Amino acid sequence: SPGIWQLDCTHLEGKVILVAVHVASGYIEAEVIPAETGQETAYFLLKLAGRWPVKTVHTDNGSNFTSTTVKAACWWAGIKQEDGIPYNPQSQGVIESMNKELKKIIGQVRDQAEHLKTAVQMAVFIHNHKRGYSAGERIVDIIATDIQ
Amino acid sequence: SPGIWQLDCTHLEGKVILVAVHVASGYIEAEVIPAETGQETAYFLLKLAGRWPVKTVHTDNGSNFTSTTVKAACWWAGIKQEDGIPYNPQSQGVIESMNKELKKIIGQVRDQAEHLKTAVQMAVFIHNHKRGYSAGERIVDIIATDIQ
Ligand SMILES: CC(C)C[C@H](CNC(=O)c1cccnc1)Cc1ccc2c(c1C(=O)O)OCO2
Ligand SMILES: CC(C)C[C@H](CNC(=O)c1cccnc1)Cc1ccc2c(c1C(=O)O)OCO2
Ligand SMILES: [Cl-]
Ligand SMILES: [Cl-]
Repeated sequence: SPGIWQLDCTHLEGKVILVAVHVASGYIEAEVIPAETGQETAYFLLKLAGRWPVKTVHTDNGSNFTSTTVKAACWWAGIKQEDGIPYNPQSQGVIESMNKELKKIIGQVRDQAEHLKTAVQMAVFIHNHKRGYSAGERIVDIIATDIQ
Repeated sequence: SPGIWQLDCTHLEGKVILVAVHVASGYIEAEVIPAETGQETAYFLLKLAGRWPVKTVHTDNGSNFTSTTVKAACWWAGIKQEDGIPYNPQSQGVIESMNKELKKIIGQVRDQAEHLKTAVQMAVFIHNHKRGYSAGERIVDIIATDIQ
């Protein structure tokens, strides 16, 4: 459980927002990309795995599950690539609610940033710091408990 | 101490590698940028602070210390912007040695990646996972101890 992440891809202003959620904590990392390609997803995963101990990734769709570049990145980084099928149906709703929450924050900061990518990073900040512990506090505690 | 980061800017293949080091652990985050501008540094700091609890940043040079965009990002993210003057002279050497180590890793992976930005992220991964604890383990423990 401390090593499990879920990929999530949402759309805003004609651009794509790629999100990784740490399932146990609700902590996120996100980036704006022109389009969701295997290459972009692969690069995003390399970044993520160098920063947190990523053991398993539930991919966001079949295309990224199939992509040879995504598979190469998962091999390189020692990540077990799994499907993101919501065998527990509440998983879909939780992800959907997070996407709505994130878009709401983006709208609230949108004026403070010229570029969407900046607004997204502000939204990541606000999400991870929101309290009662924050997602940022929870991910650290979960992982620290695991090491020890 | 758990909230203190140091910025570091090094050069390779005619491009700029911007690095943030968590001083107490040796954990790093890095990005390739065309050139070190206030705007790029500001954006990098927004990303960093959404992901880890950044309380203080020792800026890498006077230009970034002075930059109004960097100051705006530090204000936004609740970061205390400080100088990076090595009042303890061993600080310069430690940073220099890390830059050499990182360039060495980049050279060792350079063949596995078409693009420098990819090689840099692979180097971040290898640095943070290198064991006796790893930098990734140390940053988590330090921060977890602080919350508790
Ligand atoms: C820290 C925040 C409060 C301001 C900072 C500077 N922007 C403005 O002053 C501004 C505000 C409103 C309208 N137009 C500009 C945001 C920022 C930082 C770095 C970047 C950016 C941006 C961006 O504006 O997207 O783009 C890529 O590198
Ligand atoms: C996971 C590694 C092992 C391979 C992966 C794909 N590259 C190759 O197969 C390859 C290797 C050597 C020469 N030409 C191609 C690397 C990668 C992933 C995502 C990206 C990339 C790159 C990149 O190659 O820089 O560029 C931005 O998005
Ligand atoms: Cl790690
Ligand atoms: Cl945080």
